[PDB]
Amino acid sequence: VVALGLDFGTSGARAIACDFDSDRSVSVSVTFPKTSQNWPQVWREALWQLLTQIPADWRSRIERIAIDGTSGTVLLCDREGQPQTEPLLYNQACPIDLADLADWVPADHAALSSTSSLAKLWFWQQQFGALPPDWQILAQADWLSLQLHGCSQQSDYHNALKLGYSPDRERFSKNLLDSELGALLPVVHEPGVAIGPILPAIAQEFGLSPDCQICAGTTDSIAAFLASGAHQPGEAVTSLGSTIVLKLLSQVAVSDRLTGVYSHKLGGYWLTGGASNCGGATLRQFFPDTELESLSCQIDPTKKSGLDYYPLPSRGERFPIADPDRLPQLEPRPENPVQFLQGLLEGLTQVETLGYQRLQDLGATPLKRIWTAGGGAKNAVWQQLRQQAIGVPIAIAPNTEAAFGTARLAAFGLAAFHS
Ligand SMILES: Nc1ncnc2c1ncn2[C@@H]1O[C@H](COP(=O)(O)OP(=O)(O)NP(=O)(O)O)[C@@H](O)[C@H]1O
Repeated sequence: VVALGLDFGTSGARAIACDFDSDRSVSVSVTFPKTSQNWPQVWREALWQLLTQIPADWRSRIERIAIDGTSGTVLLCDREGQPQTEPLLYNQACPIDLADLADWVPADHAALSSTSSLAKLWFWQQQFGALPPDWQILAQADWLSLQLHGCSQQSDYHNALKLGYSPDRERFSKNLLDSELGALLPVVHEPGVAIGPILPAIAQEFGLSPDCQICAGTTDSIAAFLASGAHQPGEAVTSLGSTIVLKLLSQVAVSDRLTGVYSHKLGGYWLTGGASNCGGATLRQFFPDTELESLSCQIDPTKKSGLDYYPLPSRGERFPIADPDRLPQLEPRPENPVQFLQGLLEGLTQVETLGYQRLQDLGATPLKRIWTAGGGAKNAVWQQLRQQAIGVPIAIAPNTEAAFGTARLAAFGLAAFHS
């Protein structure tokens, strides 16, 4: 099958069209502006740009399309999907009383945060006073796929989670549904399932098959996990970027209030994980990348540095163990920078080790292996430290592009995530 994955991320958008029987693909990109007074227009026009940059040869063969977008980026729209106010982005928080939400979701639900879609919907309820029942709240992914299939009030259970959806019982609460916010809530499908065929006009315009299907979308983080291809419980993806982000495939849902850990449903499985404040930014505080390569190649990982660092960039850890007063420990400082770097790397290694072990201690399926992404993935000394301390096979993820994970989502859905 020839499938299209569309990735709308934090700084840009990428389209990856894949023929999965000949292992062939084309990838195009668009970079977002630094500022805009009409972000919906930016996104939509980026969509048309991406479609346009895909060769006519491919567009005619594409049978399924899916879209991932940033989590917590929502739009308030009329019944035709026309934005009625500025979007609230993923990074923006809302000044409200999370106790106003407790009667709508279970205790410690992931939607109980000032940056969640539900908090933003409530914020809009307060700001507008009363929201017209024919209106709708749509995640970025939702709104963009709506541009293709014309079916309003449609979302997926990845995006809908922080809007107050409960993927364990697969529903919004009756309280929330019967509230004044209920009428703006979307119908929630599984990521990957066909919502409807592409619009006739859109198909004509862009030389797409009028029989092409638009699927339910997902978030860019989950899409990144999908890029790896991991589908057995116990498999994980570690992102060694500016911050270390762990994602672990589990047979069981796990969560933790104080560390903010939660789980998304993923087929018959669950994707859990957590994000540390430690990461590559700490490394950046002492070495540029070139120095990281040159010095890391001088490290022998089979000899302990003697150093026991907690490589926070600044004060306060969020995961594996919450502690808003945790200070960076980088003492004592050896005079050899090779040894200092080794100490830092051992520290970050301990962060990943503790993180995964903690996820398991909360009930998650025991770790089977690690696929690695992000800036530190290529560092084989760091990788060695990690395999020593964790004790599972570790490799570089076969693919890490969110658009590719989304193309896989379009082509195969979540079928692989079942026993
Ligand atoms: N050889 C290396 N070994 C270890 N860390 C490295 C190396 N090269 C770069 N880094 C770190 O990689 C970090 C950048 O990670 P990168 O993933 O590319 O960016 P990002 O901001 O995290 N965006 P994302 O890819 O979504 O996580 C920087 O802080 C670098 O210090």
